[PDB]
Amino acid sequence: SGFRKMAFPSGKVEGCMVQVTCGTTTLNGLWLDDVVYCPRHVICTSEDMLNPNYEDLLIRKSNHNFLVQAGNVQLRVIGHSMQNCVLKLKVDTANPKTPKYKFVRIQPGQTFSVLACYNGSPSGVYQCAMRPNFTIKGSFLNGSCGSVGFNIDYDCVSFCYMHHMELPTGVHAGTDLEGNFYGPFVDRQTAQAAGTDTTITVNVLAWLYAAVINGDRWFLNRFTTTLNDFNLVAMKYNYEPLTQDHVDILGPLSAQTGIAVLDMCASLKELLQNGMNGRTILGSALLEDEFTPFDVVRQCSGVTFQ
Amino acid sequence: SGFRKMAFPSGKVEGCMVQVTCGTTTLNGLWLDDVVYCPRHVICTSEDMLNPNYEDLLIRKSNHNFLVQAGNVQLRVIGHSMQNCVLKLKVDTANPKTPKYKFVRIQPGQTFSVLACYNGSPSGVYQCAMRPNFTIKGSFLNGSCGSVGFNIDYDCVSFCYMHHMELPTGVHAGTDLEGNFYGPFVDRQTAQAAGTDTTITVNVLAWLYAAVINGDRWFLNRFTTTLNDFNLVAMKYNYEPLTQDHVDILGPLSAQTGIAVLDMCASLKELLQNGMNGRTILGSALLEDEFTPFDVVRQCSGVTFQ
Ligand SMILES: */C(=C/C(=O)N1CCN(CC2CCN(c3cc4c(cc3F)C(=O)N([C@@H]3CCC(=O)NC3=O)C4=O)CC2)CC1)[C@H](C[C@H]1CCNC1=O)NC(=O)[C@@H](CC(C)C)NC(=O)OCc1ccccc1
Ligand SMILES: */C(=C/C(=O)N1CCN(CC2CCN(c3cc4c(cc3F)C(=O)N([C@@H]3CCC(=O)NC3=O)C4=O)CC2)CC1)[C@H](C[C@H]1CCNC1=O)NC(=O)[C@@H](CC(C)C)NC(=O)OCc1ccccc1
Repeated sequence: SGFRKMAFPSGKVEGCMVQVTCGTTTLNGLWLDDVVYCPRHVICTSEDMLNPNYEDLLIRKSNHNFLVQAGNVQLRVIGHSMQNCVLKLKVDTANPKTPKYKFVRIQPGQTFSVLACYNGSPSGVYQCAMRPNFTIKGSFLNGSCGSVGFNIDYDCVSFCYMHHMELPTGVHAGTDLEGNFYGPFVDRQTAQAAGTDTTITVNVLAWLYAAVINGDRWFLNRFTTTLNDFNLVAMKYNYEPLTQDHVDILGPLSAQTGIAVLDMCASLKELLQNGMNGRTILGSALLEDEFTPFDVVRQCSGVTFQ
Repeated sequence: SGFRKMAFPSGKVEGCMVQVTCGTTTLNGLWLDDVVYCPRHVICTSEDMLNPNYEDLLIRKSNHNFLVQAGNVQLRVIGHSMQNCVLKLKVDTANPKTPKYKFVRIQPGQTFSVLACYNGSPSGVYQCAMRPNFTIKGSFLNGSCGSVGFNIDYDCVSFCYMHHMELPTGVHAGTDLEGNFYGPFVDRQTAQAAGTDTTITVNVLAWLYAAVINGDRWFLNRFTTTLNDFNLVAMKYNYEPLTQDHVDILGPLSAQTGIAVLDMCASLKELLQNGMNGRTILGSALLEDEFTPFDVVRQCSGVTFQ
């Protein structure tokens, strides 16, 4: 038993990380087949980043202005092009460790693993949710851009995130692997607001179910509620509104624990209105919203990867 | 910026995981050079585990009673022996993906990465501390035994943990890779007590320093204290007593933040005595003790692995 924030094994993605240098900027790139993907802002100087004209900047760059290194081997760059906010560097060699993979654009509230890298060398792995406001709360230092996020379905890596920025609030922003930002952000060093950060209500409910499965139960009260009633309390606390879709997704956990979803809502409502009274749930003193229903089922069925 | 519980990249350890079956029990083994390490209780039936005589049980087992599988390839077992609570299975093939590695026995309060596995297939990676009472709080289901914990120093994997058991309190227990349990536990299905679980005071202080580095500062008060004075307050809250060794270890963070360690102690003391007043620190509503001074420095310097 027990329940922890857990990242996917990172082996398949480690084999795809490289170092991309242009001028004096170095960051990470993702090397799949004969293409290297990295943030287009590799082409910027510190001065450029205040207000870049990427199209004009890229025009000054040739294939040979891009240095790609895998360990100690230099890849030859035979083509380059800008897709939205990502630069695509064509090389003369297919990565012999390319896993089976997809590019996917994930939905708010979904989770994924980040392999944080510096100089194209993996540093560490942690779990992130795409928050409702299209930021993540990660751990990113200078040189970490180009680090990716991903999910694995058995042997298929689904890439969903590439790291580009930190906002003034200290949270993080980035693109899918087609170079389209999550959220209303742009790859420019200017003040940018993410909206109000709402809580992923369905995720909190899954975690409460997880808690019940791991024997955490003080919080289970004797009330039930309605979808509309709970949601009037959700909005007050900046919780995402709950839908029958969400109820159905929680269906397996509800069916396993024997707790109707609307009963768990009633218990969550009282949690929201009365706080935790200095207690903890699965080892936390606040309500956790970065575990999907899938994340908890995974960790109750013992799904493995190959 | 930002600060997260982060596991080491798991690629080098993934290549060492195999499946070990004996009779009808299946669990994980670690395949390094031409040896496979796994918990000796692979040789037990469900009935055996109530009171096993391992020596008598092992006597009935031959080399051929052990099935070792790497993916779909069966390794041939040419020798077996019991070292403490681990079984060592000699095979006719050296693992071609054996990384550089060490066996180390870690100290209480230190941290390490767990690669949770089932059927010799990696499932996920998370970070654990060897608590002062020699348990860990992990996420382990049936079939997860033989999963290992490790640290990486650049290219060297230091193996320090193999998973064996869950205690009645829901926490986890296991051995070093020489098969010696951490703590007073035995590989038998009987009620076993870990003592009082104390908090790793030095770790909490490192995390408070991390918080300061990431801009969390309400908790910084105007008091200082003495080592003996703080420790009189530590013991009351079941905190580990703080020593000049601990002070020195925090020296780099103290020197970077400009906060004397004893000032941080005074702030921690008031945190302990007055609680958090519904506030949070680095996104948590309680005091975190599973980040070592090394874990926070790592995440402030951007150390990478190769
Ligand atoms: C992600 C990636 C990124 O693009 N950068 C760019 C800046 N930086 C690299 C710096 C490092 C210092 N510097 C420099 C570097 C190098 C040399 C000289 C030099 F002056 C140099 O010679 N070399 C190599 C190696 C060293 C050497 O000796 N010889 C060489 O030839 C150098 O490498 C200039 C370049 C790294 C970051 C970040 C992600 C941030 C969030 C997470 N933490 C972050 O910093 N950059 C951005 O996000 C940035 C994108 C722009 C809009 C284009 N925006 C941003 O987030 O800014 C706000 C911010 C920044 C930091 C913290 C908080 C907020
Ligand atoms: C770690 C490892 C471990 O050794 N075990 C042993 C028991 N279990 C395997 C079971 C599973 C059910 N069962 C069985 C298995 C298989 C077949 C038939 C069958 F009846 C079978 O035919 N096969 C294969 C595959 C299936 C098939 O169709 N054909 C085959 O041939 C089978 O595999 C009997 C064997 C898995 C666990 C755990 C770690 C615990 C902590 C973390 N979660 C845990 O469960 N075991 C222990 O820790 C245990 C060690 C003993 C002291 C020796 N002690 C313990 O923790 O017990 C208390 C406890 C247990 C669970 C939860 C909480 C507390």
